[PDB]
Amino acid sequence: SGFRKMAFPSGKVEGCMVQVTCGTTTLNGLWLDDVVYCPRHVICTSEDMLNPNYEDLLIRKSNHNFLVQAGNVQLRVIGHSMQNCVLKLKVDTANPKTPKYKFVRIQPGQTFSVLACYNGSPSGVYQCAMRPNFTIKGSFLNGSCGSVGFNIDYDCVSFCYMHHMELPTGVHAGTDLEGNFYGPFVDRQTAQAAGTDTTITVNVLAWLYAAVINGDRWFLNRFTTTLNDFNLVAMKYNYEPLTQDHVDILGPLSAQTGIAVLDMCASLKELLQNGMNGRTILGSALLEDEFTPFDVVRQCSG
Amino acid sequence: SGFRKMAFPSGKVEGCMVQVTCGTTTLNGLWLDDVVYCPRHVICNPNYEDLLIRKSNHNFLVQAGNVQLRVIGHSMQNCVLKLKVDTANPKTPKYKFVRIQPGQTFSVLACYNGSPSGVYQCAMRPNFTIKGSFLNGSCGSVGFNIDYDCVSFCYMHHMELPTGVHAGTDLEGNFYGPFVDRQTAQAAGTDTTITVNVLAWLYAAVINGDRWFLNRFTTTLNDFNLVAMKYNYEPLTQDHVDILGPLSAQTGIAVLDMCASLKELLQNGMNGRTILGSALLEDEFTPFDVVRQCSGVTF
Ligand SMILES: C[C@@H]1CCN(S(=O)(=O)N2Cc3ccc(Cl)cc3[C@H](C(=O)Nc3cncc4ccccc34)C2)C1
Ligand SMILES: C[C@@H]1CCN(S(=O)(=O)N2Cc3ccc(Cl)cc3[C@H](C(=O)Nc3cncc4ccccc34)C2)C1
Ligand SMILES: [Cl-]
Repeated sequence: SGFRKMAFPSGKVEGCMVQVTCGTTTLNGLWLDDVVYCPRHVICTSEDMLNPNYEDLLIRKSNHNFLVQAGNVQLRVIGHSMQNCVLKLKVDTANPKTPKYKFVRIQPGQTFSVLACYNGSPSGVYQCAMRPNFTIKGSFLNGSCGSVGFNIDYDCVSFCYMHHMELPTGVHAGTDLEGNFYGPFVDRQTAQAAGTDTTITVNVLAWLYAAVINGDRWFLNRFTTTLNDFNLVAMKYNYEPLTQDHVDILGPLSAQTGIAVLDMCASLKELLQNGMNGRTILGSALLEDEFTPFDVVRQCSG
Repeated sequence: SGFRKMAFPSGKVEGCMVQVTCGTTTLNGLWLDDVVYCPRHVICNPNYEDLLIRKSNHNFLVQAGNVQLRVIGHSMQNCVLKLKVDTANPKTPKYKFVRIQPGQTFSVLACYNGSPSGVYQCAMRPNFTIKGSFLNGSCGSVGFNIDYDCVSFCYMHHMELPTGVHAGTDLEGNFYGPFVDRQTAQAAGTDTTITVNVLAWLYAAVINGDRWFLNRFTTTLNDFNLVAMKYNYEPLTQDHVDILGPLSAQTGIAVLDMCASLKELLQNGMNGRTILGSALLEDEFTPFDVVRQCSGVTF
């Protein structure tokens, strides 16, 4: 029993965190085999950030301009290349602690663990989600750039996020491990702002199924709804549209609890209308959207 | 910016998790140097001295990854079984066994069959239970804090109570709370809110740019405690006020000034507003957790 926002054990990722320094800038790198991956803005000054020409700034650098530190050991840089918004530093030592891994690009609504680091040293681990507006509501300070997001289903670490920047509203933007940004963001200090955020509907529904599994049914009603009527209502509360794919994905939880997806949708419709009236659901007074259908099955069942 | 329920990096603890089997019961063990620590109920009104005397070393099957550790001795300390093994754990970190007080927080590495599955942050409730997330097979999972490079082990999971909350011991086998390790009628006492922790989280909200709850008012410590007793909040002591000093100086809001804001939130609610994305007053961040997360302390 119990339901917690649970992160993956961070050990496999801790053994990859290094510090990368170029001139006055110091940030985090991910050391996998003989390559260190880090945000390409490590080659920029604060001035450069307005309109940086990364190809021009990079061509002026040599291998010895990049200082890479793994614990108390300096790694030697023997090559460098840029792939989108990530700098790849070839080093002379393969990481002996390299876990089994994959680089995966996630979609909005997907969750992952973040190992927040400063000066190549891990300070904490937390669970979060890729928001529909492609930002993440993280907890990051100056120097956290290069911290990574991941999942560890089985013994394979799937790296899905690398931290690059903090937006004006305090939310965060970054790339997959191939350097492609999530969202319409650029690694440039420009007037860019997060789009209006919405609630991840399929995730709230999954969390309502988690409450049922844990013994809570107070929010259920005798009603059902069509998918289209549900979407017309949910859109008015800034909820993401629920697609047929979402309904399919919720099938296992629907079968385990005996509550049809569209009957759970009717309960969500009523919660949006009435609020909770002094009650909580799994210890929360708000509708939680940072647990996917997959996370619910993983935690409530094993 | 941002404020998350953050756990310590679990790596130093992952390298210590093993699977312990005795007969039909399988649970988790903590392998430090040449000893494996685990709940004594793995041998299971039980007379533990009588159940233990009937066991030999080879009755305990200890597995570290894909390797079997041979048990060469066994002894009991309170509600923890200590299994002497032939091999010292080469991944043993620098560590201490510490007993925590209610209100203190820690990270839990939840394991099943000696394999870590997740990490989460939680607090020792004033009623000595923890609101964790555990299933059958989670027994022996541990709670810890990291200070510098030293892992301070403070909790070992033993059981779930009827309300879905959890009970366990420190690493010396002494239970937190009036609980015993057996199938008997047990229940968590009436819980209270950790006041010093809510105040710390209110200081964290001010640091992150949320000030709607601040007011021009102050209060005496005694008047605040009279209001706190009415709302099932733990009494705030002068020690709590001292501990909140750094956060008070960083934000320019006196502790009793922040107490007056808390008094108003308890008496009137949040009125459709949230604080750090929460419609409830959060009490599982200590003053030290707030300073550490708003400063970036690394391990
Ligand atoms: C919120 C401030 C406002 C201006 N900057 S900054 O620190 O000068 N800045 C600009 C900038 C622009 C583009 C890119 Cl790709 C990176 C960056 C850097 C950045 O975003 N780094 C940070 C990443 N995460 C949390 C941060 C928290 C507090 C500071 C900085 C953080 C540096 C951010
Ligand atoms: C809540 C159930 C009700 C009955 N039992 S049990 O599973 O039969 N049971 C008896 C028992 C008695 C004394 C001690 Cl010290 C430990 C235990 C065990 C226990 O508490 N283990 C669990 C620990 N955490 C989460 C668990 C989740 C689901 C099952 C079990 C869990 C097993 C607990
Ligand atoms: Cl995805």
